[PDB]
Amino acid sequence: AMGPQEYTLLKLKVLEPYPSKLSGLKGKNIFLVAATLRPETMFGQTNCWVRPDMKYIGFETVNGDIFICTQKAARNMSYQGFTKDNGVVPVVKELMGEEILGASLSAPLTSYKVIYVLPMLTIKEDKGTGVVTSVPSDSPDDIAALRDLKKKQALRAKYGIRDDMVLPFEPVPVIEIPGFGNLSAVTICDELKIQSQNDREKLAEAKEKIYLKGFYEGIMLVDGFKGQKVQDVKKTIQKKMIDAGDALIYME
Amino acid sequence: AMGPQEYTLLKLKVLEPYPSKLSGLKGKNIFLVAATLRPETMFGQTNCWVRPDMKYIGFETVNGDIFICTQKAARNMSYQGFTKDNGVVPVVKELMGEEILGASLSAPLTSYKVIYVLPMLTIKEDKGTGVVTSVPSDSPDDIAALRDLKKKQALRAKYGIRDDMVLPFEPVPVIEIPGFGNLSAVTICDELKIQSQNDREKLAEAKEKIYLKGFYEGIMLVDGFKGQKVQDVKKTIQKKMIDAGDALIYME
Repeated sequence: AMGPQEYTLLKLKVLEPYPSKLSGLKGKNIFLVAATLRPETMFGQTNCWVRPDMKYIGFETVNGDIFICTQKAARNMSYQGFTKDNGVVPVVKELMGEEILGASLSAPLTSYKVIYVLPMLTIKEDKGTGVVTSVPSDSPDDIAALRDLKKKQALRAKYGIRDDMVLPFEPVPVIEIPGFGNLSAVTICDELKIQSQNDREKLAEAKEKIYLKGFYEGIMLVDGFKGQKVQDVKKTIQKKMIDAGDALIYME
Repeated sequence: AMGPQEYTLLKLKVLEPYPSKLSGLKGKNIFLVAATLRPETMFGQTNCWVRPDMKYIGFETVNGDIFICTQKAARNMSYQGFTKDNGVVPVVKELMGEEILGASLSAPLTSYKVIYVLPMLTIKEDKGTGVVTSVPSDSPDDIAALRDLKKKQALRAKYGIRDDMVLPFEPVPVIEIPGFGNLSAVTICDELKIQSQNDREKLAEAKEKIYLKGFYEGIMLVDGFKGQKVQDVKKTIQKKMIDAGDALIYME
């Protein structure tokens, strides 16, 4: 089987007003950084995910921009040209999930010109950058989570998150997949009747259906390429974000 | 994170003399079928892996060729165009690991014009096709395994396997990676002092080092492209095998 795998690493730009732990980095370009295998779906981003317990790090890259992700992810990045010297992570700030919750972000492609950082209680430091992408139109973990917050008020107030940052945000139709249509993620977790993020094995069965069918049988709804096979299009969307300086190839 | 991932599925052609469970399929084109993320290394194949307990299946594909892999893998394949009708796996033969152990194979690229199927005691039906690739020059699980047969002469005689099929098969240098050279897989499991296949967490730490370094810092030794970055070359080796009808894109 071997490794590593090719992922697309999006650059989500932390927008002024910065949160208070990043005050010392004002003036510098900061990006939260998240990986995905499905960049075609990235037109319908609603938010970010970050885990309150989990330790994050800000570190400076080859070109002075500074990324935020786990220190484990950074290390991996240092060994593939991301940093000025190989295997050298210049850490600029230690962090926590809480400490960047609610930060404003301009994420690429998405029609929402500004999206916010939201909490997710179970992110694993095993795979990934620790910052997770959110397209709930097509990813069943993401509606589960989004709904979950939209349901419970006290559970947002714990972390100090505004109605501004969650309620007005609707899944954006990106891909028409034959069986389930537009909000295909949404419409199966209804069929499967999922309540929480913590219905892990019901979610598993969701992902089973819609991930491959979406890729192989999906059809694109967004301007610039309507009626295009997800399959045929994905690579050319990846290259837009890279050529536009919005994403990088990340190997893991 | 999302899914599915892009793998390269090699087609390993079962060569006459067929094993006895496949006698009824004589005349037809049969391929054992295995996935990988590192097709550049596939020039240095020594064998196959199959698991005696595990149930396999032969099933017929769109073009009448018949693949051998797990019924679980086949299902996944049927939903991405591999079979004449979507989600319909015409099973031609049920099978077992034992029942194809020792079969002769002509696998693509590799300099060994004929390689054989060998046993591996712990393959998981979780990921993959159940039939696993073997390049022990650059994959640390493969020398661990392969070595374990060579030394245990009696315990390879468990599933009736001729010296012919093992002792003459040497890891073929494919990639020069700076720290460890040619047989870079080999030379770290020496450093880490691994004895069996069942040193799983020592192997883990092996894989840690050489997989990414090999990809990002590797350099190609094979004819047609010596002195070429693994990185830059991989995709163009994938397309050879596909264009030459020897491998397919497999999503999982």
